[PDB]
Amino acid sequence: TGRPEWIWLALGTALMGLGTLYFLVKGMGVSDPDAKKFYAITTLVPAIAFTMYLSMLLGYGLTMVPFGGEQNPIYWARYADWLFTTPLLLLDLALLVDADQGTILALVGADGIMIGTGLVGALTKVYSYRFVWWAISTAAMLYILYVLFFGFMRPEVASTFKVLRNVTVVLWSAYPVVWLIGSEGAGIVPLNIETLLFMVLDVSAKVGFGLILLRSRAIFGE
Amino acid sequence: TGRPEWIWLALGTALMGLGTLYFLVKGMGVSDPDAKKFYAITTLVPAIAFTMYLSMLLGYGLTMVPFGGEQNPIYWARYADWLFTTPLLLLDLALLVDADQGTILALVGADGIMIGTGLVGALTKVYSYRFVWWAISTAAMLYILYVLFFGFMRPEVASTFKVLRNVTVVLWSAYPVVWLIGSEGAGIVPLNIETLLFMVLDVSAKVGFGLILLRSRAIFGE
Amino acid sequence: TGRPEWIWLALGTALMGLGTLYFLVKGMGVSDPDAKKFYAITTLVPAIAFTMYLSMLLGYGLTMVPFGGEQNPIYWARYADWLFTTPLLLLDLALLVDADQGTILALVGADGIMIGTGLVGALTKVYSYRFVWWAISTAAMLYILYVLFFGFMRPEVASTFKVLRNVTVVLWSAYPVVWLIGSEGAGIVPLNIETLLFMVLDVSAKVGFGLILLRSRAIFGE
Ligand SMILES: *C/C=C(C)/C=C/C=C(C)/C=C/C1=C(C)CCCC1(C)C
Ligand SMILES: *C/C=C(C)/C=C/C=C(C)/C=C/C1=C(C)CCCC1(C)C
Ligand SMILES: *C/C=C(C)/C=C/C=C(C)/C=C/C1=C(C)CCCC1(C)C
Repeated sequence: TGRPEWIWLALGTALMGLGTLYFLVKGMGVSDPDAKKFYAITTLVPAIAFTMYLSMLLGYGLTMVPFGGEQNPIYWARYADWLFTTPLLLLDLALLVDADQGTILALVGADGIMIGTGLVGALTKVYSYRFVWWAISTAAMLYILYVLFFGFMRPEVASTFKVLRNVTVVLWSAYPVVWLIGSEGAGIVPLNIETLLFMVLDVSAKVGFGLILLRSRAIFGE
Repeated sequence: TGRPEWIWLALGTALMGLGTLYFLVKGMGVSDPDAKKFYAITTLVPAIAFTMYLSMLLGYGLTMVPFGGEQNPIYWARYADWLFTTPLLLLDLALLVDADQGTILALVGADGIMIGTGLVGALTKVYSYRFVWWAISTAAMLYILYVLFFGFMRPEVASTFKVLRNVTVVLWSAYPVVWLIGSEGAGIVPLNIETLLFMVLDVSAKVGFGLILLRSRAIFGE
Repeated sequence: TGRPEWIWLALGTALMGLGTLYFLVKGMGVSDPDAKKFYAITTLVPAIAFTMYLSMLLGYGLTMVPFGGEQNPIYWARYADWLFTTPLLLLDLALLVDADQGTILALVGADGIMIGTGLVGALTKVYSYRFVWWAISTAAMLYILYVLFFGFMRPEVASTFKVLRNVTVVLWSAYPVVWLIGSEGAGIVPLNIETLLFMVLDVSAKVGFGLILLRSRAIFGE
């Protein structure tokens, strides 16, 4: 298409699509209730991402926001993706270690604030206030990362959790950086590079993460 | 009002309203926890539909979307209705057969994708892409219908489930057809007829379904 | 700022922010699963309110709606706040008395209708219909208040529930009054006074409520 980031949106679409199909196939014939939870969560995540990547590719998930005296292209569909996929990823982690309901609520609530404030930040027309929202969102992320380390271990699941939590902490922490330097923030990195960066992170955090989880038998019970 | 479909919106409003009141009355004095689940779900469904039918009647739930070089009237409030009511109907089915959490998640997740992509399709300005979204939404529906047959039987509930699943499969499958031929899609059937069609389906799938469920003592325990 | 209600938005922001921090601090070192539920719910409520108060302060959460032949300032962010915070407050009450799932569903569903129809009412351009939505929303509120009295007692929790339910019934019942007389409704009270009123109610219903709950050991188990 006419926007140079189209190739990364097309690639993200294809990779989320393939990942979804792969997880769909791998989860066929799974009878264990706990495994069924993990396959459902883990397959949904790339399915959702697939749809939102497609919406970006086709132009539906893009809006123009005026700030700094110009029209800035903002892919709002990312936030629609993240709104559902990030709590689902936390839920995968949380179920893995049999987190109590209270901790799950805290995680999901904090995550909604993170994404919600991120979206407000992304759509805010007063440039300086965009970063206020960024800071609030980042505080919520830090709370999530804090809980992931200090807020939950059954030896069925201990080592897989530890790996998935580390992947999670590393990949998630990059998102606020990318937003801060990209088109939503300071605008030091052009939109095509920012889209490439989010695409690598997204596929890694969704399909990558899923592969690690759905390859470990921490999800199965004999 | 000035739009010929108003009569079907008025009738849908009245029928959802009456259905809600009826279920509200029938659920008074119900003490059994499991029955309370089914009455709550089943009463909420038409209550929600009532509100969205009203919004359509009054014009709030209607927007104009440009595609094919014209302004097309699109009732977006349908998707707001379906977003909550369709997962609730799946939940009624799922609770009936004591589905595990993983299957519930899969159903609700697939359903959100179905409705979500349907809405994107309904609001997409590039005509040809409207049908891409339709296809994705239909794939999600097919997955739901697949799970309803192959993805879950306690003899308390077996025969009522089978009836409700068949009603569900027949009525739900018509929605993508109606959308495809109506004002959101190919535009072969005028909006008034499409509204009539959705109204018959909606009342059948919500009030009709509810009557069957809430008349069978598959929901009660002595 | 240029809008006279800014002081009440600034004060609400500060008070929700401080309340969140206070509950965050009080919940540190809490190990009991049930207490963890109540701290998570109760801390999230003001955190969410904080974000939406901020959005109003900064102007993001304000839109202009034409009705009565003029442009009316409508703070839509209130509904975004209430959408999440009101069900969470009901959930606190419901968990306290070990409500069954069916009653929880009914409460949360009714609450969504209340807020949803409130928002439709707030954004409706035909003046007279604004009050139709108000009435539907108020009916949903009345149903909630009905369930809070007749729809659920374990002596661990009985007396704290009774206090929190009374605070809830008194404060919540004022919201429809304020909306009816304020800028969203009949317009007899200017927006600055209405904002002041909602701010007093909000802080009382969120931070006030939370203090009562999180000070009673009805949430702890030895
Ligand atoms: C698959 C997608 C994932 C795991 C996305 C994660 C996204 C984040 C952790 C985003 C975080 C943000 C902030 C902490 C600051 C504001 C900007 C956001 C929303 C990008
Ligand atoms: C009470 C309302 C019900 C049960 C509505 C069900 C709606 C559907 C099954 C809609 C399905 C659609 C597709 C599968 C294709 C795209 C268009 C939709 C959203 C109408
Ligand atoms: C912390 C915020 C709380 C507890 C807010 C509660 C809000 C209500 C009970 C609002 C009720 C409304 C009606 C019943 C009528 C229509 C207008 C509303 C949404 C203000």
